[PDB]
Amino acid sequence: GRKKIQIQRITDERNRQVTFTKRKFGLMKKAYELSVLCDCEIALIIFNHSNKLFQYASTDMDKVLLKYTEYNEPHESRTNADIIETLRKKGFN
Amino acid sequence: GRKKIQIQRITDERNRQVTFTKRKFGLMKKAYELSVLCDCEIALIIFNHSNKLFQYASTDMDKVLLKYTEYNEPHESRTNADIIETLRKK
DNA sequence: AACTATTTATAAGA
DNA sequence: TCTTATAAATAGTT
Repeated sequence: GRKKIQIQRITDERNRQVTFTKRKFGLMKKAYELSVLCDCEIALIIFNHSNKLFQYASTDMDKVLLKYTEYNEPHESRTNADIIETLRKKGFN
Repeated sequence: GRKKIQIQRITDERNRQVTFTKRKFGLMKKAYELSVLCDCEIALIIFNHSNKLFQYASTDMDKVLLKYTEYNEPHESRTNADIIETLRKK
């Protein structure tokens, strides 16, 4: 963008809202591209800072959530901590 | 990337898994960033081509899913077809 | 398992 | 909303 920003909470409410709208779309777009390219079924659930709900599902949210409940095998599970750990360990590329 | 690619299913089993691994991480990194910048809680559930599960949540998947089931109000709900439509305008 | 040039995303502007 | 300069992700090659 016009300037480099640090990843930390945006304190200006107006800025936070504009950024949320733009970046939410960008995330759904990336989910869309991954689902099509790699034949993935994806659900994304977002609650904003006011706990308003925003959702996306490649095809069918109920289908994915149900598959999730039925899953009975160990699987990759990531949190923000894990992402940050990947970034600490990973090269600059 | 070195070249623009069409958004269509990759049939190269190998290219598919390579692309899957990198873009999965890219999506989760963008989720992380949105969660911090805008003070949001985010969950991602992915079943790959083999129906294997991969999940992310900013803090706690259990919490997000519980709150989702409780949610009563109308809210935005998008699918692939909606995104494709938005992209027609560009 | 890495690098790099390019496409794509987006921060600040309009 | 958009546009547009600039940052970030990633396709292809290694």
